[PDB]
Amino acid sequence: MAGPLSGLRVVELAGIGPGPHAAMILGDLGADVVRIDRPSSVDGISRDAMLRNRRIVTADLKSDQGLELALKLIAKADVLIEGYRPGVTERLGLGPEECAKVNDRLIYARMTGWGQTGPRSQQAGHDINYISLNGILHAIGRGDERPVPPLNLVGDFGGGSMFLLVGILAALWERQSSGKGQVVDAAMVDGSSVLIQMMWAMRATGMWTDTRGANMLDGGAPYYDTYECADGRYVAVGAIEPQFYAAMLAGLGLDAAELPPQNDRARWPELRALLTEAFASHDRDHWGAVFANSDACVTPVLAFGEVHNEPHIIERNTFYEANGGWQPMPAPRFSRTASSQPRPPAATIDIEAVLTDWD
Amino acid sequence: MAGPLSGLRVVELAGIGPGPHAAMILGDLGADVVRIDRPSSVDGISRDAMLRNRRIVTADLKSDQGLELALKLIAKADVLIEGYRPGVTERLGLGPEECAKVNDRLIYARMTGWGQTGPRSQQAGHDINYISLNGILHAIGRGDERPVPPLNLVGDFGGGSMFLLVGILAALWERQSSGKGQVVDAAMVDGSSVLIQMMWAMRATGMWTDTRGANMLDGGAPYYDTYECADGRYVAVGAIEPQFYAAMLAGLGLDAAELPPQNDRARWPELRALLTEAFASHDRDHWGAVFANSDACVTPVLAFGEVHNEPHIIERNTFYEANGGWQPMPAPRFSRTASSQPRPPAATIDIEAVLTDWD
Ligand SMILES: COc1ccc2ccc([C@H](C)C(=O)SCCNC(=O)CCNC(=O)[C@@H](O)C(C)(C)COP(=O)(O)OP(=O)(O)OC[C@H]3O[C@@H](n4cnc5c(N)ncnc54)[C@H](O)[C@@H]3OP(=O)(O)O)cc2c1
Ligand SMILES: COc1ccc2ccc([C@H](C)C(=O)SCCNC(=O)CCNC(=O)[C@@H](O)C(C)(C)COP(=O)(O)OP(=O)(O)OC[C@H]3O[C@@H](n4cnc5c(N)ncnc54)[C@H](O)[C@@H]3OP(=O)(O)O)cc2c1
Repeated sequence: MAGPLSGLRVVELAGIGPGPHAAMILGDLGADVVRIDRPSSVDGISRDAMLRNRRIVTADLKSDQGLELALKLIAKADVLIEGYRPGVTERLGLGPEECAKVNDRLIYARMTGWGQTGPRSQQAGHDINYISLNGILHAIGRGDERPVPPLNLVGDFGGGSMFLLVGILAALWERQSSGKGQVVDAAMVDGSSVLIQMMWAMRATGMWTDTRGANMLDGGAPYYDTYECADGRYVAVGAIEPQFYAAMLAGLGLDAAELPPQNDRARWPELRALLTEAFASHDRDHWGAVFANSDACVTPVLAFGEVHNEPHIIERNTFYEANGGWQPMPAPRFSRTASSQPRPPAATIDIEAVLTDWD
Repeated sequence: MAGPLSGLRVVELAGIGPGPHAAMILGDLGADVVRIDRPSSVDGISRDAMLRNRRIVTADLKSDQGLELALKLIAKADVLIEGYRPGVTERLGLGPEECAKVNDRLIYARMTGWGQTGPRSQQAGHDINYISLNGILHAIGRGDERPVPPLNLVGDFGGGSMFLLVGILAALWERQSSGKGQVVDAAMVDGSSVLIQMMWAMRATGMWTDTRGANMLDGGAPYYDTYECADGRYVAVGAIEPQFYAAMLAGLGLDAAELPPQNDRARWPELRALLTEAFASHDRDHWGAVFANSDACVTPVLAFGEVHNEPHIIERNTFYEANGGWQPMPAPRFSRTASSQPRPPAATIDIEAVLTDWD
């Protein structure tokens, strides 16, 4: 199995969102990932590409046999991932304490939104809920409108699965000294807060307000935002540094002497009006050509369906094809132990067959 | 130093955005993190809380002695982080090959937006540019308006720093059985693509469209969006599962028989108008009360300045007070080798001192 996590053994208690995304990435990087789903799901080969790089098995964990097979896998494995509410694994007899008895090397990885304790710890929720409580959601969107969710990118993945991965891998490093596993408690409300640590830093030194749409990086700055072009398509401008901004202005045909200063916030209305009219005078692909190879920090805003035609995407093999859709190749990349293309979702396997293969 | 990464040694070449954030999280979890900045940008103690859990040293990396001192640190370290354009460290004489001569065990971690090669590899850029190229930015915001940047959470951090971290830590795992370091190439355009793999998965199965504002998770769904309340503040609704959705409707006072089906997308505008009127009839705090302990997936949308007053935040110590104000505590959390509260930004210490300390 290709990639730097070759050798690593993972048991995933089938959940939704962050838990499977984390499991995917471990699989992506060479880990041997075994997913235990309930039989009343298992029903043909999955069409969910998030379930690549996996062996799937069936098992009623509420039964005594189910529980005991599960515990035979966990015994032989390096990592467990579960993303159920707190208390669920306990009551199945797969809690940390029960796992610690069959395998004290286990990294016991717990993926929740709210955490293991506290008033909200039993509330159902999704990404939008977890980022609503910690100030994030309120900061996303235009100022004249209600906040808009940044898909489920910030809570589920960036502040969720990815923190679970760091915890798992950090715990694996620790286990090199101590010879012992441990419990990783990854809550989306916490991960996503560390994810936005920059804003908390800026807020403390007066460089970020709580007003939505009035900061440097939320769309309030005329030089960090999207613009509509003549064809109704969009470009992105990210020209923070004065030298990049100057390069953008020159490409736009605007003399700096006619414009307000870049960071005179009081004249941002005028500046935005000027930039808006300039970008609106030609189509997206015009701007993309004008500014290619430039430090102007102007790029075309591509739709998913166009991404496969962008030279830089094609050339670095950011995507691969699988079953009527492109999918992202593993990230990040490794010089010596490269990851390989992901294996598609496979038909189910017997849990005994797995135990055999794992000795 | 507390945390699972006690005794990891990390040398950071100072840049902006993702490199510093990854360094921070390594520090947070107890790594020994030494950051080399340039003498000209450093006076007092840095007021950027992202520079917590670090020792800062200056060195003109363009001098012969700056370089020599630097290579001495790196020789004694486990990880090097650089976030410059490709070719920059090479010209300094700090490229992977120079480093591999003085320490074939080093994890050489390169944080870029566009990657190490390819047509865009020398272009300046920020978060908004990297997410414009791979379909992400186009998908974020309301349908009748231009895309809105999700701050810099998705490229810099979620698809940036966090992928650098997964790479550093996975390569440390690989090293334990190979005795060798290697190069980690973390490109924001790749990481953020894997970050959004769920949308690529859904798009392949006809469950996501490239139309903005028309999907389950982009704000198009009436049961996954924010709503304005009587007081002008917001709640988030995330009631995807029909049972949670039913619970929400009951607490709104809304008879499911009067309403269109939850997932009849052609009638979503009509459903939205009914939910809008209901949520608008009371203030945010009213709804927070009504739905506490509920699986209705309704939460108050708090601004940064209100987060310190939220019971669930306070009681889990998601934050600590520092500096000017609140900052996120380390994430994720560990049962045995627990992180400690971050150390504030250091005074710049002398690079020989460190070398003494590291032998
Ligand atoms: C509908 O389709 C899709 C598909 C994909 C989707 C992807 C993403 C999203 C959105 C953005 C999300 O936001 S993803 C984040 C959700 N939150 C959490 O993951 C945070 C922490 N967990 C929870 O809070 C969730 O569990 C919950 C909110 C989803 C609650 O769900 P429940 O259905 O109440 O499940 P519980 O976790 O509490 O209990 C699970 C029950 O199943 C039993 N048992 C598990 N495996 C079993 C097995 N193999 N055999 C037998 N039983 C099994 C457990 O024992 C337990 O049963 P009980 O408690 O009744 O004893 C949305 C998406 C939506
Ligand atoms: C202005 O204030 C803030 C503060 C905070 C900010 C936070 C976030 C952001 C936005 C959202 C971002 O998205 S952050 C991600 C940016 N992109 C990348 O990080 C991707 C990869 N790197 C790059 O592309 C960037 O380097 C660049 C786009 C910013 C390029 O800028 P350059 O300034 O040209 O820098 P280079 O990387 O090309 O080269 C740097 C030069 O510095 C020299 N030398 C470094 N350390 C030195 C030392 N100790 N001593 C002496 N010299 C040192 C190098 O040698 C190199 O020199 P040369 O000119 O010879 O090549 C924005 C934020 C903005």
